[PDB]
Amino acid sequence: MAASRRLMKELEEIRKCGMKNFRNIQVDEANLLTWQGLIVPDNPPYDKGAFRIEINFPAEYPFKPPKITFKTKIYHPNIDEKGQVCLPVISAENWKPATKTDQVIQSLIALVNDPQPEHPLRADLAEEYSKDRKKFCKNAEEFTKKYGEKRPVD
Repeated sequence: MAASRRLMKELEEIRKCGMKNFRNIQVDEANLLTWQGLIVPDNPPYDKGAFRIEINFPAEYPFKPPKITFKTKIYHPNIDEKGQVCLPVISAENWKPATKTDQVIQSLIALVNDPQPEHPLRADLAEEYSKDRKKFCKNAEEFTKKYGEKRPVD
């Protein structure tokens, strides 16, 4: 476990930096390579809840990009219905071993706040967004309230 060492300092650093848009950061003792927590967005209806995500960051971190999968249902085009993600931060063509969870997490928050209908995972969800953010917002309000994690009060 070389990766894990870096991931530990980087995690403590993350929380310290200001666990705001990213909270409930936890790491297992044995499987410390894998991360779990939630991300509190601002733009989409976070009042009702948040989005729980899990970042599988193997020992092979400097060999290959990690994967992320949302546990909670999503209505954001940058993620798939099975919670899967495809962002440049962990894209094969942009596999940078210099990247870390700071880049990953801030990506989700960045795309969950401000989604790119340019060419995301589900262009469709981006289409209904780009035609009418109001159904995106209201469907989100409910999606969050169905399966979104309970965001903290602070």
